Amino acid sequence: ECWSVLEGFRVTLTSVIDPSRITPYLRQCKVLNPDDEEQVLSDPNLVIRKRKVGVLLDILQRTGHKGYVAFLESLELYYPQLYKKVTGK
Amino acid sequence: DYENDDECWSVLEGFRVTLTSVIDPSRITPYLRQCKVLNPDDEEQVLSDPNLVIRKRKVGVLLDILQRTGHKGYVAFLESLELYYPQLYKKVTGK
Ligand SMILES: [Zn+2]
Repeated sequence: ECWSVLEGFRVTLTSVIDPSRITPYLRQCKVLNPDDEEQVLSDPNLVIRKRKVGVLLDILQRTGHKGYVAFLESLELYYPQLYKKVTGK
Repeated sequence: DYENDDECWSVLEGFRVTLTSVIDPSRITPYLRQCKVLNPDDEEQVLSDPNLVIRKRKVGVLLDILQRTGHKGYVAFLESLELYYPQLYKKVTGK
């Protein structure tokens, strides 16, 4: 019954909260599993996702060769076909 | 060294549109943070949602997940507002 209470504030909550600000806390409370945090944080809108990856790349570039290597590592783990594409295998 | 500290990144520039189309950044920012090339601020910047319509959807999805955990999710959610959204915490608690 505690959640049915908050329903009246749903639009205010969904309007103010940036979820990535509180999912790390909620995950540590063990009320969000990794499949949960994925659905919340993923970007199915291509326009939005492109922007965010662009910002990520911009941040990594400022770290120089270190960020480049770490970025390639992440692709080999998580986006293997992309990794081969951009590294020419 | 056709990927030295100065030039490695310019090398990827030709693949930028494809990288930005395929990668879901939340799948790799945890890794990159563990590689120590992303600091917590950086990751908040990448993952944040400046578009209201998008942000609303995500919070709604988050609320539905949390509700499925019952009173434990309610208590955790409220604690997270108290810490990170104190004015919203006041609002929903009547204060
Ligand atoms: Zn309850």
